[PDB]
Amino acid sequence: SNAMVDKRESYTKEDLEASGRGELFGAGGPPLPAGNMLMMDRIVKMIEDGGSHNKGYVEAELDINPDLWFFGCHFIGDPVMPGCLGLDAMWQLVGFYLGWLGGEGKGRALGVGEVKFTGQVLPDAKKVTYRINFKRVIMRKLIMGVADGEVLVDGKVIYTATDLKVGLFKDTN
Amino acid sequence: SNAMVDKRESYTKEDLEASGRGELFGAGGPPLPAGNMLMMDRIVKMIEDGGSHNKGYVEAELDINPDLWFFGCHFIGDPVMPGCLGLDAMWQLVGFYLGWLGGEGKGRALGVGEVKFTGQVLPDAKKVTYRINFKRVIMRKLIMGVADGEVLVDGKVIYTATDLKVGLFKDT
Ligand SMILES: O=C(O)CCCCC(=O)c1ccccc1
Ligand SMILES: O=C(O)CCCCC(=O)c1ccccc1
Repeated sequence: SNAMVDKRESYTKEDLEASGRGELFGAGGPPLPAGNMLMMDRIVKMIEDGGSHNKGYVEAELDINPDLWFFGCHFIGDPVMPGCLGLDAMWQLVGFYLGWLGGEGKGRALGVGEVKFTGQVLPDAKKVTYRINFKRVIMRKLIMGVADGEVLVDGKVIYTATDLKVGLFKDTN
Repeated sequence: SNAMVDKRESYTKEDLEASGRGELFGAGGPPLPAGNMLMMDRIVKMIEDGGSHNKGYVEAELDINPDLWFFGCHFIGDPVMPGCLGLDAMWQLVGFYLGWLGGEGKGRALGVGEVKFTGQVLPDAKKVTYRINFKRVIMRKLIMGVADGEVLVDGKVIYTATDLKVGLFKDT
């Protein structure tokens, strides 16, 4: 497995930017997206035996302000964070967890079982929270994770996802 | 319903930009996302009561070039179109269809059933295709569309989505 992981229980914005550049986990591990595709500012908790199935728990946050890039283009005259990007943040975190445990390769989302959106992130919000509860983690041969996740805005659940799936791949050609 | 719709069977890039500005359907109708959230260059066909369930069909295309913004940040050194954006293109198209039929309000995705990604869009691809087969359209009281979708890259199916759901809301 990948020995180079700077493995800590929480990560700062600068850590997440380092991850985008491949530095946090090193050359063999999955980077987060960078820049406009990075959907978190911090990871507040990662616990290997945690969560609703004792298979892993991850919690992360995105600070909201009215000038985040997606508000101005989605939609003109009706700013709302794209639900697809909150879904992606959850996929991002599943792949990150696999790399955090030493999984080698680049991350690719494989899909999700069901997503329900019941509320929205508006420019007057302050905090988006992502919660990930792992249900299966395969760390041998073909590395893959399955988890349930929720997105909250200022403490209120607005999205649920069941059976988020992400794999790591040493070669994607 | 909304009588202002410039209703045609296909739409150009300029039409989609007009939609982002609220012009194509007018004041009462759902705009598409603009700029970096617009995930299509053209709508090549819309068929009322068409498709696999005879409840509606939409097909759209996105031309691929290495300059598209998402390649450079997802991921550094390993470009791949985010699957979440291809999923969003499908939600975008469901809402657009509801507005095309005269539905009033702003679009919001409500969710999706099972989504499977089995391949990727790389920067040397030429064209992504989105195919939307509606299964139900509700145009009164609480406007909602439910559809299945497929995403192809250069003719190869790479994503499937079951039970995409989108609503229109006059007050959010
Ligand atoms: O990007 C999207 O289109 C999803 C945005 C959030 C969903 C939403 O605004 C909502 C959904 C159900 C009920 C009320 C609001
Ligand atoms: O944005 C993502 O994370 C998903 C990208 C598309 C899925 C993909 O690249 C893939 C899926 C299965 C096997 C190989 C590649």
